[PDB]
Parts: sequence; C-alpha cells; structure tokens
Amino acid sequence: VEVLEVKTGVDSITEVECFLTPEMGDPDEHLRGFSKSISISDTFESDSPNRDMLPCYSVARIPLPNLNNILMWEAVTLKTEVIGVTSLMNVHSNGQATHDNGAGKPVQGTSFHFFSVGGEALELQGVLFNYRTKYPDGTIFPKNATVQSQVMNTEHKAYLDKNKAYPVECWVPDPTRNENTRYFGTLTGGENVPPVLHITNTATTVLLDEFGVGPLCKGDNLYLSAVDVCGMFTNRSGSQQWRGLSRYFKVQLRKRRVKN
Amino acid sequence: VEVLEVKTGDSITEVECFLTPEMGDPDEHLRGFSKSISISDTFESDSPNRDMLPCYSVARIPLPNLNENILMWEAVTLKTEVIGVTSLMNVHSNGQATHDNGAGKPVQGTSFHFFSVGGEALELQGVLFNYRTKYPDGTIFPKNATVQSQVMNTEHKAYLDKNKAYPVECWVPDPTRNENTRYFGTLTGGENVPPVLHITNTATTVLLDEFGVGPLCKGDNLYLSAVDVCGMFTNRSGSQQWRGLSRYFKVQLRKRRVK
Amino acid sequence: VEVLEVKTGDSITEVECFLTPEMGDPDEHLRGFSKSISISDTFESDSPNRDMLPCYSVARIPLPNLNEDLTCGNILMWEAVTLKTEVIGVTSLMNVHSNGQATHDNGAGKPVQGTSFHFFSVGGEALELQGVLFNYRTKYPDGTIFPKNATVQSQVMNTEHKAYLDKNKAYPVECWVPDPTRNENTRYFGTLTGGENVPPVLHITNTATTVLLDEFGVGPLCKGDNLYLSAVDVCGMFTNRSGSQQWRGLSRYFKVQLRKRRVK
Amino acid sequence: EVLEVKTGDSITEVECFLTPEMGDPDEHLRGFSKSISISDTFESDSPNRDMLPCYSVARIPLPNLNNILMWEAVTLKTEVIGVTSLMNVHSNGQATHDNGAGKPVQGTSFHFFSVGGEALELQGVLFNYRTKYPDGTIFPKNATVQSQVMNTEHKAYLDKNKAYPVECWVPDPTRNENTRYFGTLTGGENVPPVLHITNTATTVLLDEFGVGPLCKGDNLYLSAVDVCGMFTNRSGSQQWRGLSRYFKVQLRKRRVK
Amino acid sequence: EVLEVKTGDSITEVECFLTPEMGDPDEHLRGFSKSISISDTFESDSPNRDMLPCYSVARIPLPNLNEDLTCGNILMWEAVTLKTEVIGVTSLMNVHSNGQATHDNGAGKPVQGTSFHFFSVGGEALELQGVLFNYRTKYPDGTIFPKNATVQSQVMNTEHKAYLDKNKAYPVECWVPDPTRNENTRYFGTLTGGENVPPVLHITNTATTVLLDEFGVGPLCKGDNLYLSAVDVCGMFTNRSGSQQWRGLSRYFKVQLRKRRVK
Ligand SMILES: CC(=O)N[C@H]1[C@H]([C@H](O)[C@H](O)CO)O[C@@](O[C@H]2[C@@H](O)[C@@H](CO)O[C@@H](O[C@H]3[C@H](O)[C@@H](O)[C@H](O)O[C@@H]3CO)[C@@H]2O)(C(=O)O)C[C@@H]1O
Ligand SMILES: [Cl-]
Ligand SMILES: [Cl-]
Ligand SMILES: [Cl-]
Ligand code: NA
Ligand code: NA
Ligand code: NA
Ligand code: NA
Ligand code: NA
Ligand code: NA
Ligand code: NA
Ligand code: NA
Ligand code: NA
Ligand code: NA
Repeated sequence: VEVLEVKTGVDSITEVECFLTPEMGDPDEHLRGFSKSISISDTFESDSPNRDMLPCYSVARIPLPNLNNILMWEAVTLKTEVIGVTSLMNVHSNGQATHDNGAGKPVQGTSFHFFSVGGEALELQGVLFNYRTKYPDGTIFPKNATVQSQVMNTEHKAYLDKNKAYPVECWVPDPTRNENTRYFGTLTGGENVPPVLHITNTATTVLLDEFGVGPLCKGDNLYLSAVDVCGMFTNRSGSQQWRGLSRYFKVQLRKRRVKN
Repeated sequence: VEVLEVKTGDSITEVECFLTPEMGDPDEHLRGFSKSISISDTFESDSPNRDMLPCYSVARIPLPNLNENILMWEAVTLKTEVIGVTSLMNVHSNGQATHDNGAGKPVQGTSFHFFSVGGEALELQGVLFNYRTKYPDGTIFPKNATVQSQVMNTEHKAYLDKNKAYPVECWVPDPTRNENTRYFGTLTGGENVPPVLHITNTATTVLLDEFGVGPLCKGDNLYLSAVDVCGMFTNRSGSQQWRGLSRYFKVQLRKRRVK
Repeated sequence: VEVLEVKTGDSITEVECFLTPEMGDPDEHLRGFSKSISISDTFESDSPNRDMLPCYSVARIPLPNLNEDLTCGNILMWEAVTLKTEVIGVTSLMNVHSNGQATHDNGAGKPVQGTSFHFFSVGGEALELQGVLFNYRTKYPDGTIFPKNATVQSQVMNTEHKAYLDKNKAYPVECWVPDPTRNENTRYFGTLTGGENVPPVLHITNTATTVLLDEFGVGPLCKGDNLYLSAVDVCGMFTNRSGSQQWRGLSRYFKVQLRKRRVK
Repeated sequence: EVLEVKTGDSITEVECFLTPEMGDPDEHLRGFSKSISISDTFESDSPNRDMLPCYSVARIPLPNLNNILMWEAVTLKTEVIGVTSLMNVHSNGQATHDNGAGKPVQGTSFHFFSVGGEALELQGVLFNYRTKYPDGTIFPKNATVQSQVMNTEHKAYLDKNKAYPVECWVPDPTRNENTRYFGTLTGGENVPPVLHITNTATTVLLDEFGVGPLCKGDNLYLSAVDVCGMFTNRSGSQQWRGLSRYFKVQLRKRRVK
Repeated sequence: EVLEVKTGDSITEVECFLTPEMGDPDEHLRGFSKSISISDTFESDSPNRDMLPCYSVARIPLPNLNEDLTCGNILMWEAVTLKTEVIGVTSLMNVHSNGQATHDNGAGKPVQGTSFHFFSVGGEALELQGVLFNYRTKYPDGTIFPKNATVQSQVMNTEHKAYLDKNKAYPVECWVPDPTRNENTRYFGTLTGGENVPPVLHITNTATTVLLDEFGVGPLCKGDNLYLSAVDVCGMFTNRSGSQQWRGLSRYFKVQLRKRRVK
C-alpha cells in the first residue's frame, strides 16, 4: 500500500461509537459478567477448565460507509473507558467478610485490561501456561500443543474473528504481525492487587504511527477488541469468580487515498 | 449551537463552593458516615438500606442572568480538592486496635474520588454488580433491571438531578453523552487500600475541549458533581462504615456568544 | 494592591530555616514523638490527651526592613519566588534496634510506618485554616486550639471553623486543613497517606526547586516584611516492644529566595 | 571515526523472539525452573543446574556490507510474549484460601533486554561467594568474599545460551560502550507482575552523540531475561516461570573509519 | 566568579565503583551487617559497630591543573554529567541458601524491607547533619557519630555538623546530607521504609543525570579532587532462625568533567 493524501471537507470524516460487553463465562442466567467459580486441577496433566470458567476476548466488526487507486477509512483517534467502575463498591452481596463483622471483600487480584483498534482482525499468537491443559469444546485454542507452546510455538497463529471463543489465557496479540492495528494491554497479577480504574471524557489516544498513518480499514470494516477482567469476586464460601466490565469506544476516522 | 467569540472586559465570574458528601448519615451524630455494612447470604437477598449507600453529590448553581444570538457562561478552569484530609489521622476514637496495645486501624479500603463540571446535569448510565439487588425507597436506581444490567443495559439512562438520591454503586457517567460536562474519577478497590490524598492551591484543570470550548451553562446554571468515598472506618467491634469528605470547587467562567 | 515591577541590582534575599516537628513531646526524652496512642471506650467519649496530638509547625521569619523612608502611593514588598525543601533526618528511621517490636521471632524491630502527613507552605501572612472533625463529639484538650461550637456538620463542613496558623504546638493536625477559600497569599502542598502498614517514601536532593509564582507571575507578598513557613511531617508510628504506638515526626528544611516587588 | 549515515537500500530490519531459559527440569516444564530448595548454609549452597535461570542471547547475522560501512541499530520495539498465560490459576496451584483460586505467579522478577553490536559484557556479583555453581554453567571463577560486593576479576561475555546464570552476572557498567541495556529487578515474596503490551512504543538506541550500536562483523546481539516470578504448586513448592521476548530492531548503514 | 569553559585535554572522565559498608561481621559476610539485636529498653539502645551500615566515600584525584603561577584566575574541573547504577542487582535472586521459607515448602524470603539508596558528586566532601532516632543510643567505638547528644538531637541540633571524610565510619542512621550547606555537591537519596517493602532496582547504560545548577555550573573540584559518596542498603536478609542482616550492593559512577576558568 502506497499511502497518499487525506481527504478534507465535511464528508471526509465519520465516527464509530459503541460498547463491547465482557465475555467472562456467564455460568448461569443470573451471572452475566462473571465466570464460573475457579476450580484447581490436582496435576498439569489433569487441567481441564470448563468453558464457563474461561474469560474470552471481546471483538466487534463495525461496518463503515462504503467508499469504492482507492479510498480507505483511516482510524485517527480513540476515546475509551471501562463502563460501570462503581459497581465494584457493592461489598454487601454474598461477599466474604474481610474480618469478623466487617464488609465484604471487594473485587481484586489478577486483572487484564486490553483494547485494540484495527483495520482488520487482531492477529493472535498462542502461549500456554501448561501445554497439557485440555481446552473445552466451544472455545478456539492453540492446537497441536507441545511443551514448546509454554514459551513460543509459531504454529499457534489465529485471528480474533469470533466473540466469546478465544480464551484470554491462551492468546496474546502477535507482536510479529498487527501492522494495521494499534493495541494496548496491562496484566497486573496477584491475588490481592487493588483495581485502579480511571474514568474521564477528556482523554484521547492518537492512533497514527510514526509515519502519521492510522489503521486502514480493509473492506470498510473497523475491528474493536477488548478484555476487561477487573479481578476476582470472592463469595461467602471463599469461591472466586472473574468479574468483567464493558468497554466504551469512540473512534474518529477520515478518508485516505491509497494505491494498492 | 454555533460557538462564536469570547466577550472581554464584566465578562468574567467565579463560582466557589463546597459539596458535602452523602454517605448515608445513619443518625444525627454520623454525618459523613454510612450505616455499618451488612452482607446478604445470596445475590437474590441483597437489600441494602438507604443509609448504607453512598450517593452522588450535586449542586446546581445559578450564575448572573444573561440576555435579560445570546451570551452563555463558559466554564474555563477548575481548582478542586478534598477538604479535611487530616481528620483521617484520628486513630483514637473507639476503633479496632491493629494489634494488642496498638493504635486504631485508620480509614482505608475501597475509595471513589470523582468530580465533574458541566453546563447541565451529569448524564448517568446504570451498571449493577448484581441485577437482583433491591435498592431502597428514597433512592433513584436502575429500573426494570435484567441480567444484562450487570454489563450494559442501555435502558438505564438518568440525569444527576437530585442530591442524596443516586447511589454511587449503580451509576456512572454515561460516556455516550456528557458533551457539555467534563468529568474525572478514580475507583481504587480493596479492603487494605491506603488513602492517598493530595492538597494544594497551585493546581488548575483546564475545562476547554480540543476545540477550545468549555461547558456552556444552559439557563445560566453551573452543575458541580462529586463523590469522595475515602474508605471505611472500622469500629472496635469490627463493623465498617464508609467515610466521606467534602470537595472544594473554584470555577472561572467567561461570557461566550453563541447562536 | 496593584503589583508593579520587580526591583533589580540589593534586590534579592534568602531565608534558610528548619522547622522542628510538634508531635506532642510527652516527656523530657521524647522530642519528635507523641505520647502512645490510647483508644476511647466509646465513640462519643473520644478524649485525646494534648501530648498525643501532633500539631502544625509554624515559623514567622523577619526579612530585611523595607520602606524605611516615607513613600508616596507605593511601597516595596518582599516576594517569595522559589522554594527548596526536604525532610531532615530521614535515615534515623533505619534505627530498628531501639526496643521496638520484632517483626517476627528473632527479627529486627518494625520500622516507623503507617499513616503519614507531609505538608509545607510558604506565605506572606499566616496560613488560613478550615476545621474538619473526624468525630464532632471528640473532647479536645486544654492547650490546643480546636474547632469550637462543634456540631455534627463539623464532620463534613462547618464554615464557623476558621482560624490562622499563628501559634506553634497548638493547632492539632487532625482538626485543621488549609482553607481553600482563602490563602490567596500562600502556596501550600500536602499529602496524607493513610494505613497502618504504609511505608515511608522520603526523597532528599539539593537539585529540586518549586516555583512559588501564581499564573500571573506573582509570588507571596510578605506583609510587614515577615515570611510565614508552615509544616507537618508525621512520618508514621513507632511501635514499642509492648505494642504501644507513638507518632514520629522529623524537621523540615526550607530555603526561600525573595525579590523586592513594587506595589501600588 | 563515525562519519555519515547512508540514505536511500540503506536500511534493514531484524525481527525475532528469544525464548526463556529457566532450567527446564523435565520434558513437560519448558519455561519453568526446578522447584526451589534452600541449602542450610551459605557454605552448603549447591544449586541444581535445572533450578537456575540463565541469560538468553541471539547473534543475528545482517546483510554483508564490505573506510567501511557498518549497520547501526537505531530503534527497538520489544515486549514480553504470552502475558495472559499467567491467568491460568486452575492448573495444579495452591488455593489462596479454602475454596479459592490458585495463587498466581508472583514474587521476585527480573526483566532485562539489550541490543548491541557485539556480545553483552558481564560483571560477576555473588550473593554468597561460597555458592557452588553446577557443571554446565559459566560462573565467576576464583570467587572470594570480595565477590559479594565487587571483584573485577569476574568479567565475561554473554556468548552462549543455557550457560550464564542470571543470579551471578549483571551487565558490566564499566564496559558495554557498543550496547544499550535495560533491566528491572523487582524483589519481594508477594510482588505482583505488572506487564504492559503495545505495538505503539519505540525505544531510540542512539547515544548522546546520535550513534547507535555498530554491528561488528555484520552481527547484531540481542539478550534478554524475563523471569516473571514464581509459580506455587499445590504442595507450596515454587518454580521460576519465564516468558519469551519479541525484538524488532531497525538498522541503517553508517560509514566509519 | 565562574568564567568560560576551556575547549580543545579540556575534558576528562572518572569511572569507578564504591563498595557498600554494611558492617562485615565475619570473613564470609562482606556486604552484610551483623544480625540485628533489639535493646531491652529504649534508654539502653547500644548497637554494635558491625550492625551499623555506614556511608561510602571515595576521593578521586583528577589531572593536575594550574602547574604555572596564574594571576587572579585558575582552572578547575567542573563535574557536568553522571551515570550511576547499583552493581549486582540479580544477586538478590539467590533465595536458595541459609534463608527462612516464605511458607511451608516455599523458596527463601528475598532481601526486602527498609532501603536507603543515595549518591552524591561534589568538588569537596559531602557535608552532613546529624539526626538521631534516640538521643540516648550509645554509638560504638570506631564510628563517627553525633557527640554531646541532647533530646533536641532527635529533631535538629545544629551542633551535629560533619564531613563525610572517612569510609566505614559515619553510620547511615545518624547522618544525612546537610541541606544548609553542600553548595558544591549534588546529592540524591530515597528512603523506602517498612519491613516488607520490595526492592525495585533499575539498571541501564542509557540514563544521564546533569549536575549543572540553575546557573549552568557543576561542582568545582577543589585541589583537583572529586568526591563520590553512596549508600545502597537494599533491605534485610532473613536467616532460617528469623535473624535479619542488612544487605548492600556496590555503586558504579561515571562522571564527565570539563575545565572551567574561575576568578
Ligand atoms: C462511628 C460509630 O458510631 N460507631 C459505632 C457503630 C455505628 O453507630 C453503627 O454501626 C452504624 O450503623 O455502632 C456500634 O454498635 C452500636 C450500635 O449497634 C448501637 C445501636 O443502638 O448499639 C450499641 O450497643 C448498645 C446496645 O444495643 C444496648 O443494648 C446497650 O445498653 O448499650 C449498648 C451501647 O450503647 C452498639 O455499641 C458498632 O460497633 O457497630 C458501636 C460503634 O462505636
Ligand atoms: Cl458459579
Ligand atoms: Cl466491641
Ligand atoms: Cl520440579
Ligand atoms: Na456501596
Ligand atoms: Na494453533
Ligand atoms: Na492525631
Ligand atoms: Na432505568
Ligand atoms: Na541502622
Ligand atoms: Na471554630
Ligand atoms: Na483464565
Ligand atoms: Na571469573
Ligand atoms: Na536464582
Ligand atoms: Na557532633
């Protein structure tokens, strides 16, 4: 692709605004946004997580206005934030008291907050904590796993092309690809780490690369991806479940002429 | 709305006030505190009492009347901080000794520090931890909740239009709206989180957007909103109460011509 | 007053001061410490002893005398432009051998830790205070200056509680904060870090300067050729072998550069 | 003498990944060390080879160039590959409390990377100068008690994989003129990993004179350590866990004399 | 009065390391203190010398200036930049010897707890002010400590002025840089308190600190001597018994200097 001029004038810009719901496992009709309680295998050989115990990547493919030496929509800016951060102040709903007569233990512990904006599906590389883990039917996971899959097995390449299917723990953005995506993520690990969730409508991320070029939307499609595992909820029994929240996206795009 | 020139010269005004916290105020001695926390045994039986629920604070401030092609007040800058941070050093008032012969456990745990400045009420989106929570009479809460309310139900839209009414835990700023408000908040979660509270009279936040335009005050009203849940106080017994503090606002406004 | 030009040439001066902490000093051996903390039996009966309450520190520093001759429509005032500051004696908190509480069997003593308040201000007049009470039913002791006529509203904001930091070892830290509605002629800075296990994090350097000018380029203007310096440096608590806990404070160094400013 | 940058055929890119070398104690445990044991005394400290993480290195031949031209490394993009794998708290872990999830990877971490025009230069520093390092490792020789603080005899090059233990070597700050290195040790028994990923961050490798590493013999050297913390199994036993590191380096031709 | 920089042997570099001085309680324990004992009463605090970490200092001779008689002006070496880091950070990964398990079957507790990381570069000795945790502490023979201590020594006794002019002598816990002096030194330090604080140690050869003041002048080396000072108490090592020893690491310094004419 030779990238040529940006179009200007009123008709040259469009906006996408939406939210992506979290896909934490949803183990019953009352527990949207939560995983199944987390149960521990007695060996690496016997690790066999149920589908409703595994958070997955969220993805949306957003059609843009049809454009067609062609024009492509170029993603320029992102505003994003996590929706519902104050819901984590519910310390009165079958939580585990943190001491005798105390309030319930807030959601805390391992978190993964991730978002991406691209002109095509996010490209994934598989990495397994334990290559002998048996992933469940209904999920898309690294196949033909070997012990090398615990560090780097280049066979595990996939596209984030289905919602509620790609387990978070199996897949990361492939840093060897993703030229046409901008991605951002943070894993904070530990059973007691505190969520720190900032909200504001005053913050913008610029999506242009060092050449001044943003993601270019192939086929006039914008891909948005997210994970917002906020931590674990500990109930009165001591059982723990992942808890996720939705993510808001607002993306500004402009028409860009290319030669491909 | 077409935004035209800033007036110069009579063209400026300042709003200064404090917003008191609304933590629940369970009796005549406990302004700034909630009721002590109790925990349901199931999600279906979660039924928090009104005095156990911190709520958003709001003040709707009349500005000097304009226009008897009009002028509007434009909010340009904010100074803000939390008032009374040192009160949290009281570790001697019938708290829970941290060990034998020790001082009382200080206020700590989950905090939410939030403020907004707008030219109209803050727009809210409801999100529920547990959609089966029964919110109490005298609060304004997400109605017709479903399990999807635990992640995003677009029916739950409201305005922060009443003080001591909108519980913190079931509402956030709506990021799909609020074009005419600037909002900022941080939730820090965990029972052992230490309050970290900074004070200074030297820090200013600019409220202009990327086009150089601040909130424009509809009807010559400025809306200030806040939450400052600092953490929980632990009583000798182990029972825990939310503790909040007031927030200072100083807003500088200027007259802007609009069509 | 209208602020006019800065004088150049005899036109600058420097104040260098240390302010000692006022933690309560319960006996002739315990400068820098409070009395050990005692907890009231009921919330209503909170009644801290004076020597248990850290107080704000203040010094008023006389500057070189200005306006010795009759002047017409204008005077000079010293304008505070820059500050260097840090906490003096941070390494003393490495004494983990002086009859503290072992962290575990055979271990070293638990270091000073827990709730801290580090605060400083520079002004051309006393720091203006607003009272806020944790518990409006607390009985504050003789020898302290505390919010009077307390009501339940005092727990969040009672505008009756206005004071000046105009006496050392008198205004309890827990009762008073800088009044954000006043202090036009002071620059203040503070951080409360709350929690019994909070670690002190104390930085020292002679390479860091804070500029005291406001957005109009004007620093504090020293009324009567006096500079007001205020501080609190509650570093945390020391835990004795018995488990009893005392606040521990440290001194604060101040270096302020001032220039002569003409005012109308 | 460093002269002008060539412009125009003047650039090349290296992209690769370095796998971690944590000890690999059996055919199922690539990326992990042996379980960590505690010798009774410094005198008895004799760590098993499989318990010792090592530095990773790759030597990458570049396009042949030859007053000569050298490849100059200008920019780096890097990140840790597989950070989400640490979400597996359901595999032979130790419950944090009754009915809880497994304790996640936590505790001491070392995240380190370097880009140079020659092998990374190492200085040995020993926690305990009496440690017996095992056959198959390359370690500080003729150790003395001064090796616990600084013994200038302990100089080496990071010139072999599965060989140089992390705990006894650091980048030599007295050398490495032709390398850029970056590392963070985060200690503590319970510290939580904090791992950021993004394809939007670039590190510039030029020094204060505008000169990057110059690749001797048209070879680029990449080195890494990514000990993420320890995995606690159901018994309470702990193993180091490491992850691979991605590198993308942009290079340009530079004339030198 | 500082005049122009001389250009053209107008620059020199100092590169060295300073070893830590933690107490070295026996022939095997260089870099460690004696294990910490606690006094039976506050008044009876009496630390042994080998329990007390001390400040490190080196005085480095520079190329001799002013060999010929000069009239009203001399040259001085001016320190302009510093590169520094802690040497041996990975040694703290030895959790496999002589330690106390973190939990049943776990690895040894790592070095953690109170740290002090400090460095200075000056054209003369670092100037110190004494502050005592406890004025009734008996400091041991072989150390240089605040003398004629009074209760005011617990907060600020201006008697307690010293120069960091001897290695293995000035206890860390007794002394800090004197902010009322040190015009001709640049100093930097951080105390991180608490028994469980985790070390966070960064290394890189890409970071430079500029030593120039707000007038563009660095430390000026009196008598062509450069003073480097350091403390790097990284935390405490815990033995199986529970006893705890301070552990320190060496510090690397690289300083660039230029010749500056002065009146
Ligand atoms: C900050 C504060 O007020 N702490 C109190 C709390 C709170 O007021 C309460 O948790 C807020 O919801 O209450 C503590 O318990 C007292 C509370 O239960 C009251 C209610 O009337 O009763 C007190 O005990 C009475 C007892 O009920 C009588 O039978 C007896 O004659 O007198 C007792 C003493 O008045 C409880 O102490 C609490 O720990 O939650 C006390 C805190 O200090
Ligand atoms: Cl479940
Ligand atoms: Cl009780
Ligand atoms: Cl093993
Ligand atoms: Na709540
Ligand atoms: Na695959
Ligand atoms: Na107090
Ligand atoms: Na609703
Ligand atoms: Na000491
Ligand atoms: Na009063
Ligand atoms: Na998982
Ligand atoms: Na050697
Ligand atoms: Na090791
Ligand atoms: Na002395």
